[PDB]
Amino acid sequence: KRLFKEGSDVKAGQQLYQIDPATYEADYQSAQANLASTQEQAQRYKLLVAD
Amino acid sequence: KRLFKEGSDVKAGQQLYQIDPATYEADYQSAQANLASTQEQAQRYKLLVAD
Repeated sequence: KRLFKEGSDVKAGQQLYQIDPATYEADYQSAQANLASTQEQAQRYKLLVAD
Repeated sequence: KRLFKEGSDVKAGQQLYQIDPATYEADYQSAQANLASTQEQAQRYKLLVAD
């Protein structure tokens, strides 16, 4: 979408366009899934070397 | 060996006979090997449940 009227007044910080976030939003959620996983994995292993 | 003279005088605690000790000495060393093993195994696991 192009959410602004050609010739109008916009405020700095105002969304002017919207790029299809479909995949980006997808990769991001994907990434976080992975991190959530590995993070735990690590935190656990950090106590195993300890012993 | 039967280390005493038939008809002699013996003192309490005096060895009178000697049973062949080869395997006994062997089973004993064997046993100790095992213990040394399991013991460690346990002592370690005792700190793992702790965490």
